[PDB]
Amino acid sequence: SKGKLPPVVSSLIPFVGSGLSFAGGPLQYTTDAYKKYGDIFTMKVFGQRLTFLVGPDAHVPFFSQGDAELSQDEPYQFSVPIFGPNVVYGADLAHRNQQLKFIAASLSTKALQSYVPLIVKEAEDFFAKWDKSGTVDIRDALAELIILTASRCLMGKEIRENLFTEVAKLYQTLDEGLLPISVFFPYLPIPAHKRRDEARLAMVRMFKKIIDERRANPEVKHNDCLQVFMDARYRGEEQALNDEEITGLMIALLFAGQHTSSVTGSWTGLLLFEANNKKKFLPGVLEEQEEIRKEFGDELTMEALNKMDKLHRCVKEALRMYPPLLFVMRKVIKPFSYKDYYVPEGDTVFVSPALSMRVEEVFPNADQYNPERFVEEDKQAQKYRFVGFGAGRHGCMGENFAYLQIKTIWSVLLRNFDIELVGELPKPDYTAMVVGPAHPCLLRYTRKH
Amino acid sequence: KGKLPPVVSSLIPFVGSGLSFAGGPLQYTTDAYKKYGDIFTMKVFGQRLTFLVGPDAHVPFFSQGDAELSQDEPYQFSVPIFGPNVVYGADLAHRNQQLKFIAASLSTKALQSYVPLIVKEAEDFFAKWDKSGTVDIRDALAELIILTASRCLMGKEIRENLFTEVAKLYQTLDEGLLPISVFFPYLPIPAHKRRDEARLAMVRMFKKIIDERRANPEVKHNDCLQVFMDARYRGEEQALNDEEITGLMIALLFAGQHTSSVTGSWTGLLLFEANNKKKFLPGVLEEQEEIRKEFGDELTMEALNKMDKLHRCVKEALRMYPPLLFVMRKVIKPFSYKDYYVPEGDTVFVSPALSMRVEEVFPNADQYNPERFVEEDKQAQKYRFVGFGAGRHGCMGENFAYLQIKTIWSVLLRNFDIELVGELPKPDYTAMVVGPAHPCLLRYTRKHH
Ligand code: HEM
Ligand code: HEM
Ligand SMILES: [Cl-]
Ligand SMILES: [K+]
Ligand SMILES: [K+]
Repeated sequence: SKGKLPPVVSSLIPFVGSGLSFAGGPLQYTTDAYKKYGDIFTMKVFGQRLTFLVGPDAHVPFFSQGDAELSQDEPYQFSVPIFGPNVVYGADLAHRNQQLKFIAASLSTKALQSYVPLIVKEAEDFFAKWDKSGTVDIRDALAELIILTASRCLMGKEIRENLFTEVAKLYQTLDEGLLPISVFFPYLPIPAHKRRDEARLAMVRMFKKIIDERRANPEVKHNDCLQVFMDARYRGEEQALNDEEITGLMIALLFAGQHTSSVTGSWTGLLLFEANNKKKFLPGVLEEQEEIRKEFGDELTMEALNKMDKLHRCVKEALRMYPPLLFVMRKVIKPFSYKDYYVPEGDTVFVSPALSMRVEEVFPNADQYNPERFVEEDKQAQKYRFVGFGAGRHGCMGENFAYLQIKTIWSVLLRNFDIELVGELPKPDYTAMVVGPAHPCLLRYTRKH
Repeated sequence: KGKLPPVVSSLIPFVGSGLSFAGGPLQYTTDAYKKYGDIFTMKVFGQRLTFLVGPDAHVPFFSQGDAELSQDEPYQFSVPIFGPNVVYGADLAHRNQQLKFIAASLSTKALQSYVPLIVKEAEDFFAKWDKSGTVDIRDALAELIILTASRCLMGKEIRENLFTEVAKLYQTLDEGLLPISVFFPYLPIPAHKRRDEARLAMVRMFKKIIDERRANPEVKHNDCLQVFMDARYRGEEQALNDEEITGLMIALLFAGQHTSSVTGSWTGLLLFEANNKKKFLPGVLEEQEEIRKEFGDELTMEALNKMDKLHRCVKEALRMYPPLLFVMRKVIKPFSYKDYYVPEGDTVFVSPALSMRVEEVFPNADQYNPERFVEEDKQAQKYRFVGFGAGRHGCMGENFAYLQIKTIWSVLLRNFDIELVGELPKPDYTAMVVGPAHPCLLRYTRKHH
C-alpha cells in the first residue's frame, strides 16, 4: 500500500584494511593505543577486525609465517588493474610464486653488478646538467633521476634512449590512477581508472615492439630486467611470458621501487643537512668518501659503494624514522596465538614500520637522528627490529638496489656540491600511499672546486 | 578457542559523504539511471544510498523540510571546521536563526553595498596584468575570489592589514578536509590539529577586530561581519560570541570560494573554446557594447543585472560542470514517490550533474548552448535546473556568485582578447568541489586600435 522499494543496483562490502594507507597518517593515534593497551590490539571498522602487532616479539607471527597462514590477496587487490591480468596479485599462487622468482633474478646480486655502472653514469650525467649554483626540490629531482635510472636498468637501452618521455608519461598516468577510492573499488569506472587502463595498454604496445625486435635479432643479448623476463619460463610450459605479463612485471617494479626509493633518498639528505644533524654526522660521511676515493680510486664502483658504511647508516636512519610504507598487512587464514591471545581467522593483521621503529626499548632515543646507533645494532641478532623493508618471505627484493641507487645519488652529490637545507625539516606528507617529505623540500647547491 | 586481544575502538560511520571523494563516479551512476530509471538504491556496508534523478524525482528531495530530511549526518564533517555551535554543529532552533543571519548578509540590500567593492577588486586585479601573456585561469580567479571575500565578508581591517594571515589560515582549514575527514572528523591526524589550530587562530584574529569595532560603535561598516555583530537570537540580549561569528565566516568561505572560482573558470574556458567562441562570443561582446551605450562604463548592480547573455554563459558552465556533484539528506520519515517507498534511515541523493544531463529536460545536454536558457527560463515545472540546489536549503549565495563572476568576465571581455590554449580541460575529481584540471591556460592580449 505504501509502495515497493526502489531497485537495488548492488550490495557491496569492500575490504576496509587497505584504507589505512589513506587515513592521513594516524601514527599518534595508533601509538596512544599501543602505550595503553600494549603490543597487540584490535580496531573494528564496519565490523572488520584490524589487529595491530607492535615491536619485535609481536612481529613474529606476521613475518615468520607463509602463504598458507597469511594472505596478501585482499590487501593488494588494488594493484590488479594496475599491473594487469594474471600478473602477481592477479595470478594464482603457483604462477605468482614463479613470477616473484623471475623478479628475484632481476634484482639479484649478480644483476646488480651489471646495473651499477649504468646507475652511476645516469647519476653523473644528471647532476652534470646542474648550474654552478641554484636550488632544488630534491623530492622532485630524485623522482626524475630514479625514473630515468629504472627505464635504463629495468626497461633497457632501446626504451631509455628513444622513448623515455613517452614511458614516464605512461607511468605517471598509472600512478595518478591510484586514489583513495581505488583501494576499495579498483574496477570502479571513474575517469582516473579509465586513463590508468589506457596507459597500461599503451605500455604493453610499446614493449610488444621492443620484445618483437629482440626476438627477431636474438644474437644481441642485453643488460636489463627485460632480458630476464624474456628468458623466463614457467615449469612445464614451452612458451615465454606473453607481452602483458612482461609489461606487468615492469609496472610492478616501478610501483615497488620508484616513490619508495625517491622519498627515502630525499629524507636521507633532508635529515643529514638539517643544521645540528649536519654538525654531528656530515664530517664522518665526507671523511669516509675521502678514504674510499683513496683506497678504490675516484670512479664510483660497486665495491666502493659496498664500503660506504656511514653513508649506509644515514640512509638506514632516514628509513627508520620516516618509512615510506606506514603499514603492511595480511588477512589471517590460520588462527594463531601470541602471548595469552588468540587471533582469529578473518582478522587483518598489521605491522607498522613507523610505530615499531619508534619503540624506545628497541631503539633508545627513538625520536633522535642518530645513524651511528646501527654500529650496535650490527651486533644484535633478534629478528624483526628494523622492518623498513619488511621481512621474511615477502620481504623487499629491491632492498640492495635501493641502497645502491641512494648511496650512488648521495656519493655524486657529496663529491660535487656543498649543500644546505633551506628552512626547517619538512614534515611528512600523508597524501599518497607512499609517505614522503612535504613540498617544498628545498636544498641549496653550490659546485665545489 | 582462546582470548581476544583488547578491542580499543569499534566504529560504524555514515558512509554517504564518501561519495564526494569517490573520484567522480558519474558514468557509473548514469549507467544505473539508464538501466533502472529515476529512483534506485546502492548499498555499501549495508547502508542504503538512494538516488533521485530528474525533476519528478527531485520533488521529494527539495520540497520536504527538516523534520523529514536531515542535513546533520551529511554535513558532520563540517563541525570541527566551522567550530562549536555553528550551523550543522548547532541545534535547529539556533541553526535556522544563523541561516537567517547569513541571509541578511547576502540580501539584495547588502549586495548593493558589496558591488562597488567587488568591481574595485576585479578591476585592480586585472589592471596588474601584462600587455599579453598566458594565465592559469583557475589559479587566477581563486586568488581574486579570496581577496574579494576577505573585503566583503570580513571587512576593510582584515582585507587591508591581515589578508595574508587570514588566507593562510583558510588554506590550512581547506587542507584539513581529507577523504578520511568525512568518516572520522575528529581523528587526531596532523592535518586535523593543524585545522583545529588554524580555527582557533582565526577566532583570535576576529576577537581583536570585533573588540575594536565595539569600542567605536559610531563607525559604519559595510560587510558580513557587521551584520553578524548586530545579530541576535530571539530572547537573548547577548551578541553572538567570537567563535560563532568566526564560524559563520568560515562557513561562507567553504560555501563560496571553490564553487565560485571553478564556475568562473569554466565560464571562460567554455566560452573561448574555438567553436563555442565563433558561436556565442559575438553576442556576448555585442551585449557589453549595448550596456556601455546605455549605462556608460561604470560596473553597477543595474548594469550587471542586464547582462543576460553573459549570465547564461555562467549558467551553462554551471549546468554542464556543477561544482558539487551530489547533495544529500538522511531520511527521518519514510515517504512515497509514485509506486515506491523510501524508508527511514536511507540517505537520499540528488546529483546536479546527472540531472542536468537528462535529455528530456535538456536537449543535446552534452552540447554547450547558453541560449538554451531563453526557452528554459520560461519553463514552469520546478527543479529542472539544480546547480544551486533548491527549496529550503537552496543556495543563499547565488546572486553574489553571479555578481562576482559576471564582474570578472565583464572586466576581462572589455580589456582583453582571449584564447583557450589547448583542449578544453577535463574535470578534476580530487577534491570535494570539482573544477577544471590544471593546466587551465588562457592566452590574453590587451585590446588596441
Ligand atoms: C627505500 C626503498 C624501499 C622500501 C622502503 C621498500 C619497502 C618494501 C616493503 C616494506 C616490502 C614488504 C611488502 C609486504 O610484506 O607486503 C617490500 C616488498 C617488495 N619490494 Fe620494496 N622497498 C623499497 C625499494 C624497492 C625497489 C627499488 C624495488 C624494486 C626495484 C622493490 C621491490 C619490492 C618487491 C618485488 C617486493 C615484494 C617481495 C616479495 O613478495 O617476495 N622495492 N618493499
Ligand atoms: C557558483 C557558485 C555556487 C554554487 C554552484 C553553489 C551551490 C550550492 C548548492 C548546491 C547548495 C546546496 C547544499 C545542500 O543541498 O545541502 C548551496 C548551499 C549554500 N550556498 Fe552555495 N553555491 C555557490 C556559491 C555560494 C556563495 C558565493 C555563497 C556565500 C557567499 C554560498 C552560500 C551557500 C550557503 C550558505 C548554503 C547553505 C544554505 C542553507 O542551508 O540554507 N554559495 N550552494
Ligand atoms: Cl565497482
Ligand atoms: K605463530
Ligand atoms: K599574468
